Amino acid sequence: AYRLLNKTAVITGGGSGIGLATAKRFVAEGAYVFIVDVSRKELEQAAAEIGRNVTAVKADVTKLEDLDRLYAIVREQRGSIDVLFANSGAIEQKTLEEITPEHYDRTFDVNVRGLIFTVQKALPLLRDGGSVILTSSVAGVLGLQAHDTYSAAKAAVRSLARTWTTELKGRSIRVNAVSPGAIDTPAKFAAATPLGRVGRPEELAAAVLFLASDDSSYVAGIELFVDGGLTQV
Amino acid sequence: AYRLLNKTAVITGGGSGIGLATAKRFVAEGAYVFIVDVSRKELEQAAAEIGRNVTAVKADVTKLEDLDRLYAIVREQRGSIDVLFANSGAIEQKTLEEITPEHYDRTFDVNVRGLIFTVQKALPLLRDGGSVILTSSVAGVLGLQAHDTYSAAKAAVRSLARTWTTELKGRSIRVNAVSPGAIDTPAKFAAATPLGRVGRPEELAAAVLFLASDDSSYVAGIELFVDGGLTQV
Amino acid sequence: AYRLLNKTAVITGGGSGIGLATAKRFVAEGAYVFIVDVSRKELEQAAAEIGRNVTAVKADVTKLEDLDRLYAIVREQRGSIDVLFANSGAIEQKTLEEITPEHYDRTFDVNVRGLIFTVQKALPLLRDGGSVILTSSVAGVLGLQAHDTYSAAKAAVRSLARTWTTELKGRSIRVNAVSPGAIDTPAKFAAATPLGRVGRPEELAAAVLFLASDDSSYVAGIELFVDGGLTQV
Amino acid sequence: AYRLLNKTAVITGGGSGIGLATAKRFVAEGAYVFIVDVSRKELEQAAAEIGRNVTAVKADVTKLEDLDRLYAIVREQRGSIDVLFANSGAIEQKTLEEITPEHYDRTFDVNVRGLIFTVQKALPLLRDGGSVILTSSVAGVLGLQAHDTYSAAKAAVRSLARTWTTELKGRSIRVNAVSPGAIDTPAKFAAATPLGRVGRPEELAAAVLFLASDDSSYVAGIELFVDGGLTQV
Repeated sequence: AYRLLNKTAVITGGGSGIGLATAKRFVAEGAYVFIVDVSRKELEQAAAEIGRNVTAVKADVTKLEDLDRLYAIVREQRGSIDVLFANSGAIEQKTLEEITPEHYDRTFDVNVRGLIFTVQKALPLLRDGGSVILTSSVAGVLGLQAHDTYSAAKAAVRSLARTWTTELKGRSIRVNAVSPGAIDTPAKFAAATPLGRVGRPEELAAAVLFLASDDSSYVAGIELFVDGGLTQV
Repeated sequence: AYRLLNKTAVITGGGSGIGLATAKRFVAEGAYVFIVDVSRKELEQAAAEIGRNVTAVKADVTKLEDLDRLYAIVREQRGSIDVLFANSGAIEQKTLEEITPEHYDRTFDVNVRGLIFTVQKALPLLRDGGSVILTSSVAGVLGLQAHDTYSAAKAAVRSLARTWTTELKGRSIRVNAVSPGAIDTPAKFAAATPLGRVGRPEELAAAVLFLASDDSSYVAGIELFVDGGLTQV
Repeated sequence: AYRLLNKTAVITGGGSGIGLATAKRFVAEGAYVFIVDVSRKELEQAAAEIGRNVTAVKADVTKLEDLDRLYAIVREQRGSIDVLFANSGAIEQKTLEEITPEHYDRTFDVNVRGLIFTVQKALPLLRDGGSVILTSSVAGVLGLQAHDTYSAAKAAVRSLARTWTTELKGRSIRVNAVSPGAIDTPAKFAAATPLGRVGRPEELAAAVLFLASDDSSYVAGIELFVDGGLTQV
Repeated sequence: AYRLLNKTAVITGGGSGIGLATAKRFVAEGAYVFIVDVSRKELEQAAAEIGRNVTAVKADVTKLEDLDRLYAIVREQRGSIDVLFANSGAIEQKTLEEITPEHYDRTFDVNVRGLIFTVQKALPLLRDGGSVILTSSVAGVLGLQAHDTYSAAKAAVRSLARTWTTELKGRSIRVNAVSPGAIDTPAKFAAATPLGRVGRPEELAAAVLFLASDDSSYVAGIELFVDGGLTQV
């Protein structure tokens, strides 16, 4: 009944949207969860909503020193990590001719750099046999107007799942990417989507649970699309 | 606790290997299971192993009339299908120059023709919101010596999950393909596999469970690789 | 200037459309061409059009004996084959529920069976270092309404490039798939195509030329989409 | 006879390797080539090797002002660009745990940042109906030990081809990625490569030529693997 019973999870971008829904589903599956996000208020809100088996950590994942502090706290409170959901994502729309150094640095900092160090700094705490879920996107295999740097960064995220799969294999740590389509997070995607609707954060959390749990024990390096068929037809 | 509580599942190739493994896991999850295979004896053994909530049906899914009789039995005992796992596979190893018309016919009849019809005739029993999983293979994306027809036919399988995704969306039926790598069924594959081992049939069953269950509610038209990272790296 | 000077090419579906367009280009690049097709009239028109270095052979390539006759003619006139463009293809729209045994058989015969035996029976004639191009389709990676068997069969054709690449590597023979989008042969595809138009048969011929010629000597096993962007964005 | 007769090509990384191979082949095909790179010595040597119809321009394509300056020179000397080969590439091997912020910044600046601004700044000179080729890599779809950032950056590159295809379709500018496998540039990869050898730089230049020429006029948004079958089987 409790597919994650007594496992320790760390979830970044855990103050809202898909991170928050995964946190809630994880606690329901018997996990202890760390939610990590930038906004104090949102973390307090999110933790109260989760209500049990949860520590909230204020951290900007793009800042290395913030990650060291995160992982000291994790070390102190629970001692190790069974599941890491390295969830990050910020989309700013700009076409090629509109891109600035600035737009670029911010897109890649948040979507790639901070993901890379999130996972790097977590290695000393990851148990052998553990599971890492990277958030990529449908955008990482599409050519969408004005999504130049976002799509490119999320294709970078999916690649990291293959490299890490090779690198961490000696510790039996699985690394997989989840690639959400349109998720209803606080229409064109809905139009071309076979299931005919945006997905719910609940549905994305369920897909990450699979990747998190022993049910995906032979599943490694994959890109799991959770996009109601958007990219598959 | 029970992730297919009271759903009715149909599994073809249900008398052994991943079909049997899936049926045991499905019953564990509170589903009622129809196992379907060619051998009365194997089916009797299989049913005893599963032990409850199972009907065994002798059908050669490459024969249209056998599928008629299958679905009539399913219809009289349970009235509709929630999960159809259309699981077939016959592999015979011939290189291009060794291919006979009989080898071609048998390989495609069991892997493609029989699957098509299996799914066509399940249509009138399948519930709206139901889930259909097809058994593809990592061979469907690899260039493997002497696997000419089997690999070709398994790609045909993965393609059908796309077309069916588009054709059944009007009914909310999700169609997805599972692509197993090496599975231990009663070393070279294992050597190139990042998890470093063959998978257990129960690990394949678990991945089919995900597709079968509400956790995959926003997943449609995918190829789910269950191959320890073989095709991913 | 003459990219295929003194090369012997065999082209199936040679009497119209992409097959004829490829023959014409292959002739203008200095090749000696066999066009193979079922209709005498079309072949005579085609040979007249091509105008030089061409033998037209009336063969149904789904028939093993028509292939034996074809290749005895190839062997006696030109000896061995530098380039085989095993271009097959026919489509009939039927949804899953409309699928008949006749429909499936006819689709798989034309699109897969004949293609396997075409390439099988060319083996003793293929020069070492020669090039085999298969016609697949964008359909082999899409979920198109009512394209069930045509798409499934084209995916199979793409898979044969991979396996054949492994099997004939000893003889340095490259096998690659070409996947056309919409080609103009005497809107909806054109609507979703970035280039905003259907392809000319001449453009597909140019892509096949590339696989045919030395320019692609390091390219093997691939699926070259020629669809003005259809499957890529 | 001359496939780029009087076309203006801009090639970055043009002082060595596949850049230089491509410049040479392009001049053979009657183009006027600008070779762009960091080292004056290397540029001078490469310009003498090519021999005719070439300007060498010293530039760090990671610097916006060096690019403004490149395009001023191109604008003055030739007025417009028909073919842009945005070829960039630096690899340094580091495993995840070895990654420094500096290792990360260098890989992405060169392989991605530089690439974006290269094409962005080419836009006012690019003729309508022009052709843009981006160098990706087989690394972009593999999990190779210690290739974390390079493979990731190369997957970003492939994505950009998709996004640009959509952004630029209004001008009929085609954008495609070439993904080299192992290339002999001044055994492990040969081992898993169906062709059984490394690719020659001339062979990569031929493939880029295809993308640059009118033969690929209906080809957009693709990843063209030129890797002897490495990623295809």
